[PDB]
Amino acid sequence: MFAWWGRTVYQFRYIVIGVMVALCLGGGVYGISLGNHVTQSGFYDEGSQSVAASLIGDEVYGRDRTSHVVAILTPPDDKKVTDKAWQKKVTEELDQVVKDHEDQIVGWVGWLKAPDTTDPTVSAMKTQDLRHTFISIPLQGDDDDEILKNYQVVEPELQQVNGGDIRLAGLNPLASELTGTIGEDQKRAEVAAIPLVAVVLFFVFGTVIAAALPAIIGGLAIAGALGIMRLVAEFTPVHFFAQPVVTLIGLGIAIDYGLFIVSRFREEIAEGYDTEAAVRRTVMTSGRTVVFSAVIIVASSVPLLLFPQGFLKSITYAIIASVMLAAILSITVLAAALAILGPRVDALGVREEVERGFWGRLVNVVMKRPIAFAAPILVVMVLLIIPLGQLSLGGISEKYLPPDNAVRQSQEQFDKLFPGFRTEPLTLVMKREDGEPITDAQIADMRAKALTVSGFTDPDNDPEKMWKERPANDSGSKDPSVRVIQNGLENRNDAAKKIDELRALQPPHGIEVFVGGTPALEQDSIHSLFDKLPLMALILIVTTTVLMFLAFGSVVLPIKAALMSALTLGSTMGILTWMFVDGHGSGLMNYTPQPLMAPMIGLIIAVIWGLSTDYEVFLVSRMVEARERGMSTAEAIRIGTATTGRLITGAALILAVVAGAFVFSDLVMMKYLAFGLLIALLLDATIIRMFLVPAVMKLLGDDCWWAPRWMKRVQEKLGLGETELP
Repeated sequence: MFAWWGRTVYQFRYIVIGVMVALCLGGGVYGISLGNHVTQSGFYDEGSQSVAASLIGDEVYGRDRTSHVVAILTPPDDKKVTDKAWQKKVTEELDQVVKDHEDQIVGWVGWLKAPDTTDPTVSAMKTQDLRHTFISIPLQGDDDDEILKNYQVVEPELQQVNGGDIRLAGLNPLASELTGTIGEDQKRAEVAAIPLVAVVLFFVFGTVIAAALPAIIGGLAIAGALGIMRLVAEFTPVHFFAQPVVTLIGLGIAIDYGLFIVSRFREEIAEGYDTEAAVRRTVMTSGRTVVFSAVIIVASSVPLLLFPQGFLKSITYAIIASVMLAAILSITVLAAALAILGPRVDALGVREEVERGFWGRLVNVVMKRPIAFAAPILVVMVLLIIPLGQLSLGGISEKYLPPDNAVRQSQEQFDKLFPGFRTEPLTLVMKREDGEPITDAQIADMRAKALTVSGFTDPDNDPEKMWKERPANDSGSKDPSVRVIQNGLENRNDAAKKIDELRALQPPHGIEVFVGGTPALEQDSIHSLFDKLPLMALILIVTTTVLMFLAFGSVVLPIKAALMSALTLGSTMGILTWMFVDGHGSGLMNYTPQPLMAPMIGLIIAVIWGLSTDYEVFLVSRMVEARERGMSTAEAIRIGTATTGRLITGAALILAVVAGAFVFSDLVMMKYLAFGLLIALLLDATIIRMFLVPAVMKLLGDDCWWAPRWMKRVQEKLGLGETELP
């Protein structure tokens, strides 16, 4: 197989170098148009019942724009707010803002337009102290992103009201700073880590071209990845955290892939055959190695397709495109580029034997007492997977930002004087058939059915006042064919129980019950994730194990690899749990202990499983190819793992630098992911490969291979069994 590829690839070097760059610069420049298009809202499971209830309710009554952006006004000099002067000034400023930006807002409404009101809806919104009062601004928008952009437009003067000492609250400021933190963090990463990423791999090489090549190809790969998944975005909206994660994954993985091939080609040109033969056997081995690692990681990541959450789909598409394009980038153009480079690789300039001796003696002292080198780490790793039991999960909120932040502080201050204007109630949608008003008793009978259960919010202290109709906006389409009511579950820890009891309620004659609302919206997501988790885990195990069995003929290695990766996964996620849901360190790292998001764990399990498995197979490719040189396993272990230690450690440190750069973020979730990758890589690099692979490898003796031939022949006739060089 791959001999044909080498024999045809040294033929075309200049042509390939031209065409690949000429066709990928299109995506490189096309990524800006991706930078234009952004979506933010999709986090909930699209196919559940709460989303359908919300959709039909939004159809019947429209959307309520009272909670988009909220400003807290405080008067200078501590003056009675009921005066005329300061109120006149603020109304002047606000109606000037209203007229100046017509399309963004509808206007302003609240207490401050009511001099002497009677109804305790806006007079009671004024604090008894009369030193803070909030007045809301509804925003005209077609959908979510249009509203967010309109609020971004109206930022300057709407924040520059009076002296500028009024604070802004609501969902829109939170979303705006959430999406601004992503850009700030991306700028910080691309300014800080990239120099370190380049110089670390430069020092281990002391070379110009050999150090520049991994970055040169990683940038092209990520540019193509954004181009491809933007082309996808025409058929499916892509979320905005797809911007930093594509960097976070692709940079490291593409640099790793290029680094392996560069190292092999250089170590083979320097010692063995000439340029062409060395590069063709270099592709012979490393091209299939990196291709197998890429197919393993895509097979491990595609199980995320099960979850219907949109941003998960976007992340999966971006990462699979990134890695499968980096694979073909590394195998195709790199071989020809190095072949035409020839002696120019290390000629640019600015230990070998001592380093190989240190590695060999470390391996031998592992062989001194391999079981004593594995039992303590085996015990401590389960000791580290213990703390996952106190795990708790929840949705996104305003506490996902550092407490020192201005918008978070303002939102927290909003509830200091306004107790119950920020409510998240549970909704009961109706299901009417005829389309004209059938009966007026249905609201009463559903009220009684809800009354069959106790433990709910009865602030009015009236048996009937509970469960009132939703405030219907005039712009909505009032179809008398579906009815919505609302009220709030008090303690959101009993939200699951209340939702279960309410969904179990009687659906009346011709009436079908629905349960919407933000608690149900954020609970159906976690329920769907926990229901689709088992098949996700089953495929993540089986597909990866079988696929990595096809790389090399042995069948024992997949078995050991499966539980070597799964236990590392458990250990790193347990360390993350003990660190975050308990906030151990927050005090110093400026975040808050809070439950993690539902989809983040589902993403992280798959991604770290893929990373651990691919790093392990990168290490063990030499381990398995060394034996069929006519040697036994005792020499093969050292032969495989001696020269590999120089390069994988540098690559691991590169990904560690990228993750550490992402650690300095503001959002808690990117901190979660970055620490997860740091801990998983640090474990699998420092301790796992260094005292666990040989520890079980020698203990398994020469039995390590024991490959049945009835499947070994199938392994052979795929053409990819060429693990021996002539």
